[PDB]
Amino acid sequence: SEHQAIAKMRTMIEGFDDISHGGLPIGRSTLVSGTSGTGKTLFSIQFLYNGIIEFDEPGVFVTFEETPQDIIKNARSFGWDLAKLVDEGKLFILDASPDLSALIERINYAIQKYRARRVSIDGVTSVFQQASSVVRRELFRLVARLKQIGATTVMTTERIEEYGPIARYGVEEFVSDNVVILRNVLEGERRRRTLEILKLRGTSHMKGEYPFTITDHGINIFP
Amino acid sequence: HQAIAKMRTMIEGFDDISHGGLPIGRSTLVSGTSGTGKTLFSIQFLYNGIIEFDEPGVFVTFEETPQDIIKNARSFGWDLAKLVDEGKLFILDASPGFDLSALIERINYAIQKYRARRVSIDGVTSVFQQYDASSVVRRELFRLVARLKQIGATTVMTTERIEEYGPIARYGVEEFVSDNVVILRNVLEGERRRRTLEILKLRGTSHMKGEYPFTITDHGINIFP
Amino acid sequence: HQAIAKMRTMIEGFDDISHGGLPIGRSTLVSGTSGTGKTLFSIQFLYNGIIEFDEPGVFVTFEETPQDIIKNARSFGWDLAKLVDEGKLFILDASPDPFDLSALIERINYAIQKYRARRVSIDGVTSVFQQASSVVRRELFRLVARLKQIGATTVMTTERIEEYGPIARYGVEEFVSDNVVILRNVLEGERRRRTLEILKLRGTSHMKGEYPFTITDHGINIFPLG
Amino acid sequence: HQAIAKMRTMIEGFDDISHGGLPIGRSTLVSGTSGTGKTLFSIQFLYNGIIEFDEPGVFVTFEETPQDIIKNARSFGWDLAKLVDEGKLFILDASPDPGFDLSALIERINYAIQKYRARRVSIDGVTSVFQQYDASSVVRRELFRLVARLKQIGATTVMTTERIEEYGPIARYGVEEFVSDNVVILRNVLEGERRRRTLEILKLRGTSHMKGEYPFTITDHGINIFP
Amino acid sequence: AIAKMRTMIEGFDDISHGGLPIGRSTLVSGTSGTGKTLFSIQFLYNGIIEFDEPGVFVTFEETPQDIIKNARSFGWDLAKLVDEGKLFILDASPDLSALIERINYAIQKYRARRVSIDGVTSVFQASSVVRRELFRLVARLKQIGATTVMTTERIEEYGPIARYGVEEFVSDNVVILRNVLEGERRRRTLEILKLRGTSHMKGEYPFTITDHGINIFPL
Amino acid sequence: HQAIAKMRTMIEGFDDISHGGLPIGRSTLVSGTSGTGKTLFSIQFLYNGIIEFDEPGVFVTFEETPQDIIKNARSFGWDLAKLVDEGKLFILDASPDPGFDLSALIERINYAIQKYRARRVSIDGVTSVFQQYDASSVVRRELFRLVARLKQIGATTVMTTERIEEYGPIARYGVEEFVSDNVVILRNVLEGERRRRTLEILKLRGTSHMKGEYPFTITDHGINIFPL
Ligand SMILES: Nc1ncnc2c1ncn2[C@@H]1O[C@H](COP(=O)(O)OP(=O)(O)OP(O)(O)=S)[C@@H](O)[C@H]1O
Ligand SMILES: Nc1ncnc2c1ncn2[C@@H]1O[C@H](COP(=O)(O)OP(=O)(O)OP(O)(O)=S)[C@@H](O)[C@H]1O
Ligand SMILES: Nc1ncnc2c1ncn2[C@@H]1O[C@H](COP(=O)(O)OP(=O)(O)OP(O)(O)=S)[C@@H](O)[C@H]1O
Ligand SMILES: Nc1ncnc2c1ncn2[C@@H]1O[C@H](COP(=O)(O)OP(=O)(O)OP(O)(O)=S)[C@@H](O)[C@H]1O
Ligand SMILES: Nc1ncnc2c1ncn2[C@@H]1O[C@H](COP(=O)(O)OP(=O)(O)OP(O)(O)=S)[C@@H](O)[C@H]1O
Ligand SMILES: Nc1ncnc2c1ncn2[C@@H]1O[C@H](COP(=O)(O)OP(=O)(O)OP(O)(O)=S)[C@@H](O)[C@H]1O
Ligand SMILES: [Cl-]
Ligand SMILES: [Cl-]
Ligand SMILES: [Cl-]
Ligand SMILES: [Cl-]
Ligand SMILES: [Cl-]
Ligand SMILES: [Cl-]
Ligand SMILES: [Mg+2]
Ligand SMILES: [Mg+2]
Ligand SMILES: [Mg+2]
Ligand SMILES: [Mg+2]
Ligand SMILES: [Mg+2]
Ligand SMILES: [Mg+2]
Repeated sequence: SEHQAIAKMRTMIEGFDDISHGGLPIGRSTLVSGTSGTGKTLFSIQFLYNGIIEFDEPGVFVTFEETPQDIIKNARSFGWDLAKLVDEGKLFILDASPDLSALIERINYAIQKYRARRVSIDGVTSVFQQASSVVRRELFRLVARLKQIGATTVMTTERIEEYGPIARYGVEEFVSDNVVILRNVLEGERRRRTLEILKLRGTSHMKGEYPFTITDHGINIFP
Repeated sequence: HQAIAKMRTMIEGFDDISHGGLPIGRSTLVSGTSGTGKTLFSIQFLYNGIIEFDEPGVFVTFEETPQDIIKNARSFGWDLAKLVDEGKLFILDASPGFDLSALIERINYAIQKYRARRVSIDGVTSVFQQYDASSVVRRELFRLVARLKQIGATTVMTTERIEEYGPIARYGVEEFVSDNVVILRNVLEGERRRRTLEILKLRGTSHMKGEYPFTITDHGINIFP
Repeated sequence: HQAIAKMRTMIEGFDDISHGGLPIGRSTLVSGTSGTGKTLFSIQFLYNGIIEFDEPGVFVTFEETPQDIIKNARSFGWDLAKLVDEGKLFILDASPDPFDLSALIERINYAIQKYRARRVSIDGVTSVFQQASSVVRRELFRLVARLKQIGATTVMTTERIEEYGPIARYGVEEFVSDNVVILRNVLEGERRRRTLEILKLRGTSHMKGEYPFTITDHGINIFPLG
Repeated sequence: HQAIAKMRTMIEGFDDISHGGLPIGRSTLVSGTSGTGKTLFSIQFLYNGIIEFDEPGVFVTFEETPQDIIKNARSFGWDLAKLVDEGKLFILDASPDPGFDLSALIERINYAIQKYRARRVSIDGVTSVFQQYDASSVVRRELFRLVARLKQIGATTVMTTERIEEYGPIARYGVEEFVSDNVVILRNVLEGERRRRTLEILKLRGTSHMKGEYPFTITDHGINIFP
Repeated sequence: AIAKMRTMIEGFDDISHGGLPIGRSTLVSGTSGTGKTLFSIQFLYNGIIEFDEPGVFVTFEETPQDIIKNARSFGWDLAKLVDEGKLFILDASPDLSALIERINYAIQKYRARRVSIDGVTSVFQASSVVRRELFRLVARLKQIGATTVMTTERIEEYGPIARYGVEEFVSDNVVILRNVLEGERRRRTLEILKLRGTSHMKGEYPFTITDHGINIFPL
Repeated sequence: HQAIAKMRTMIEGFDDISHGGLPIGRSTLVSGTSGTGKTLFSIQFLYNGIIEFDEPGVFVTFEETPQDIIKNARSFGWDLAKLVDEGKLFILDASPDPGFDLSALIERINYAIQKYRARRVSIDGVTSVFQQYDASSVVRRELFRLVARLKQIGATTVMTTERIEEYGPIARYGVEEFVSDNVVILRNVLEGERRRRTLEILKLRGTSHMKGEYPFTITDHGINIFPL
């Protein structure tokens, strides 16, 4: 539908652009939260990968724990050659894994250098465990700075319960424009993966949980 | 004199539930989890005052920028920038302990300058979170409510909560120092979401009880029979 | 020399449940979540005492202003300003400008002597308590004992955050009080149901469990169970 | 098979549930939420001792005044003031006038026990003093030494404690039951808007007792327990 | 393959497939009045009466006098055994290593093979400290070659095995005594949660406490 | 190269559930409440490596003494003493003298690895030194460094940790699963008055696996898992 207020870019992730009514809001950050092994990193990568392959939009991936080499190695599970894209200057993996102000400028520099339209930030809450009010302000500053740059950003966060707080510090969903929840629910000894778009400021979207699978082709969502 | 009188919100179904609207000269707490429609409720309250009654409004925002408020309001067919240019709406940027005492006098300037009868305060929780102490939150919120009452503004103020059926708000005190409490819920059941609105209390006047289903549409909040 | 006597509240249904009303000379805790009717109960207690028995009352407010108290009471067709003007009611403002327990108690005593009040309602003492469970326990204990010396029959409101959880905020209030009333506002299947319970009345009898009630244009009405 | 001796409470039903009454020369913890009948159990225990057996009793109170104890007991037609005048009952007042010392309190209790030649003791409100210790470890050791001292005097003691949940911890600090020889739990269970009073003997060291909850009522005659 | 010693507690040796592993520590955890002390006592008493294996009982809160008096209700004369030198009740009711040394001395002096440690949880006021202290105690008893029953407390029937959430991880063997409320009735059950290096029956088995001690029915 | 390759555990049913075994050169976290079979899984991993593929193994123990490990494995008919005597299995006692330095341990581990030419490593009881810290942030960082150091040596590692609830957090500090590449959960669930053991592979980074819980028993031949 054209009659929505916020311009969106397509993830080209199957089923997600339907649920989000067109993709992710351009120039804004989308929180992607979930328990362990829910597919947060995969979503973040597939966002960048599809952007490059489909639209030749350069991407910057910021990682806080997983090494660039593990990211590249793990992506081969889906037939994606990220090293080749890194070689072409179409993908840049920014290694922030051994101050958030200095980091923001590193990202800013990479975005300008590589002319990136899409940004994924994976594992930023590992920097918080280092108070909810402090988390809230720092995230708020990061989101605002990314917006001023004009980046369209996916940022992952962690949660420890399938049905409970959106993320660890109970403030993350409130300073984000957009919130996506990945679940991996255990019921009667079986797991089922779901994705929910909890909110998208300024636009409609499908509500509730929608089933998805992770396969050799990445994330497949069925709305 | 009379029992407290009410101001019509013109939000479909709400004036029915509230038996006339929001109590005049007082603040109404509107609490909910993330993306429940709190900002929308606050905006629609002001927007309807301007369009339907030519009552000017002041919107106070703590985190969301004025430009984003305006842009997001276009989703509901509302041209806030036009209202700002006509001087019928003023958006006060409260983004950066935080001095709520200094803030309220800036709000007063705007109220007097634009002759506002309706005020919406969105995101005061972000300030309360610095406090991170129930006793301080209670005291500061009490003073804020008291100062607003002195001005005579009819006010909607939003707050956050983290559970659909737990505490009214974050610090377990907000509902006790508010005259009026509205709870917006976004309940997940069987993988589907169901939005509801409840008027928990209105001091000194009557209202319908329990939860009432609503949806958010291209025309804003729509509360069902 | 004999069993504790009771003072009638004239609150529709309560004197039945309480088997005569509130125990004379003692304080009754009325606890509830937000908007359960705690202030209304406290006010109706004084209002009925004035109107039915010509017993003067003192209302102590810690947050809500006297003006608001009066304004909100007009919802029930009650003219509190009149009762204040006639010297039958005093609203004692202990609320802060937009804590000394001893100073407050002497003000209450002064007011009780000045207006010859037999009934007292204290609304919002919780707000000063939040400024340690055992500090709260000791302060509350002292307030109760002091009111007892004066001979006041007192309604005292407190807050709770769950319908089926602790009686009040600090887990000690009910153990210090002689009498405990719980107001509930239970949400079940998107519908709210108000109930009143007399949990405890020291040295006397009372009906048990929850009894449904409503708040109407003329105050609290309590009905038979179920 | 040498049995632990017991003394009868004469509280209707209880001596059946306890198989003879309360273990002699030991302390029995009586825990419950608000208005569960803890003080009533404490008083009825002393009152029956005096009336039925001519055994003097000492009631130790920490919050409720002797005058209120006496006043409230008239609800059941008991004249405690008369018993105090006869020296059959002594209400020891430890209530505050508007870190306390145990050793002072116990020597008071000890003196009162010796003076009135009391065989039964009820201690009511000791939780109030364990509440700004407000530390489980501290409460445990202080309560332990209190029990040990009472045992030396040879007093058979009922001591009340508080709990804030019907089916949660035995008492406030999760330690009180572990340092008591005997534990009784009074419950006031709310189910479907109705209340149900129950008494349970959770444990009696070294002796037998009936298990689980038994319904009781409080009437003009005090506590009446049913099977 | 692992040698076990018989508790001779009715039904228990069946549940443990032959008794408690010799030279190992067994945690016996439960809420108040679940039969922890009774289990500890029977373990030593049976070892003495039937196998002439001396025992040491270590008590932290309950006095030796009360332990003796309470055991008498089961017809067990512990005073005779302590006077015969077959049993030693170590009053640890006045520094864990000072305790350890006293235990060791008693074991050596009385040539004890069974040890019951009852109420060690009262020593603690930090889970890491508790874990470290308990591990040292267990390790030392193992080096001595003692077979040990060690009681601990819990506050809920279903939840943490013991108070500090570490006790079950430092013990070789874990036994849980439950006293579960089912519609106003109590039901006693015993469960062996783990026995390192050997098999055992799984889950809960009902028992009663009678004039002859613990009576477990594994059927 | 391509997708991450896997090393066969030869544990009955597990290689089916993991679609080929444990990811080579990486650590797999194995979490469970008390007596769930974590040490057994760790031992059986090394034992099968030695017997089936002649791949030497190193077992790092933080609590159980080496002799207890050997003695406890005898109920499964595994002669671990012989394997130690042959130099095929090295048990590394990492218990502190009856707070901890990871880099010192990695050296001892690395040395043992080179010396015994070990393909497989099991680390059992590292949670005990994590409690010394009692801070999720500290635990998270320390574990992260352990995983990275182990990766640098190229060891395929089983790493046990603890939890106190069958259906609560994966491990103690709520961070362990997030810095691990691979996560296995052993459960021991009450069914009426009976117990039911289950194994779940929660995640394996960069590769596939079966989902949910699968029942297993512990017998005289160790762990036997039942898919289908
Ligand atoms: N080829 C594949 N086929 C099927 N499932 C796969 C495949 N490759 C990976 N997966 C799944 O994808 C998961 C990894 O997803 P991730 O995106 O790394 O999750 P994550 O939320 O980032 O978890 P973390 O970062 O480790 S907490 C694995 O646990 C597998 O379940
Ligand atoms: N045109 C529309 N049609 C339907 N739903 C819409 C439309 N526009 C917005 N929404 C919904 O409105 C939500 C946002 O409403 P808000 O009032 O901003 O909620 P909120 O409680 O203020 O959330 P915060 O401040 O981000 S925590 C979005 O998440 C959408 O679900
Ligand atoms: N005329 C009326 N008819 C029906 N209900 C009314 C009327 N006037 C007020 N009420 C109700 O009474 C409630 C207020 O009762 P209060 O006694 O003020 O409760 P409260 O427990 O003191 O709440 P606090 O102090 O604000 S937390 C309102 O929320 C209404 O639901
Ligand atoms: N004559 C009576 N008939 C029936 N019930 C009575 C009578 N007298 C008192 N009661 C009940 O007994 C209760 C008081 O029992 P108590 O022994 O004081 O309880 P409690 O556990 O000591 O409460 P505390 O100390 O205030 S927390 C009252 O709440 C009544 O429900
Ligand atoms: N002769 C007996 N006949 C029947 N049951 C008995 C007998 N003696 C004791 N009991 C029961 O056994 C319980 C005491 O068992 P213990 O082993 O002392 O419990 P415990 O777990 O050690 O509790 P603690 O140490 O007080 S927390 C009593 O509460 C009775 O229920
Ligand atoms: N021969 C056997 N037959 C059946 N079950 C056995 C046998 N040998 C051991 N077991 C079981 O294996 C369990 C021990 O498994 P472990 O791997 O040691 O568990 P664990 O998770 O390491 O527990 P910890 O470290 O003590 S908390 C015992 O509790 C028994 O239930
Ligand atoms: Cl999947
Ligand atoms: Cl909607
Ligand atoms: Cl009503
Ligand atoms: Cl009753
Ligand atoms: Cl039994
Ligand atoms: Cl098994
Ligand atoms: Mg990831
Ligand atoms: Mg908003
Ligand atoms: Mg009120
Ligand atoms: Mg009492
Ligand atoms: Mg014991
Ligand atoms: Mg192990």
